[PDB]
Amino acid sequence: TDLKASSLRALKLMHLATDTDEKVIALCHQAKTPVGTTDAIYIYPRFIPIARKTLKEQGTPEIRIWTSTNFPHGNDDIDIALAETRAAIAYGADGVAVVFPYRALMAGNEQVGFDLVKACKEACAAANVLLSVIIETGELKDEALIRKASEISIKAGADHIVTSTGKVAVGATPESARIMMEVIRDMGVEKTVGFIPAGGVRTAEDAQKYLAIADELFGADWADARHYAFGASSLLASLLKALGHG
Repeated sequence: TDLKASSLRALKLMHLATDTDEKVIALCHQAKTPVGTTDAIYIYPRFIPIARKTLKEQGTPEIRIWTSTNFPHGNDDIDIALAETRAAIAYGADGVAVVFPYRALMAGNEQVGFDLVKACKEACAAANVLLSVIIETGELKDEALIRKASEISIKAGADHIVTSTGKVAVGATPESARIMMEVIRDMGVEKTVGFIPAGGVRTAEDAQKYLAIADELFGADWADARHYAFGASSLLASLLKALGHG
């Protein structure tokens, strides 16, 4: 089916998320699936060194390790976000998702959002570490605030843009996803900027819906390079079930 094909694609692009050392170890094992390797795991900074060991010893050092900083609050203190990103880096992260200061933007502060992302991009770039920016669409709400946060994050050097922390009641929607990818399209940056719909993606069918918008806007070669699934091990179990496993 279409649902089988898209569940396999989603799984290969998946950032598997989840709290203890043993829970993270079990995450790593899940990430090595019967149909292949998820793209990444997503975990709190302190768990990075044990996750690295585990992925290497199960024979999958190609699985990437993502984490977040300025998280989930998106405060506007650049000193703190920056120290936190340096820490994540020293722990061994392959990518750092920073939370955009979306509240400062909603209050009228566009400069702070630029300067924060740009400071965290510098640190990351200096260590060959990818930077995502979580804008928190559930909280911004307005189409024009979503465009604006997306656009500021791109100009400041975001490698990917991400809907949601998953720590507010509202995560990704199809319209949210649509808006942020249109920013990527309109600015001309699809070759260097990808996209993650995050928060409340539960089922194989939810994941197919997001994939379809990416295929629609940029085509299936873009989406296989740069459109990441995001969810917990319930989302993964469901993609596996769609493929006839478990």
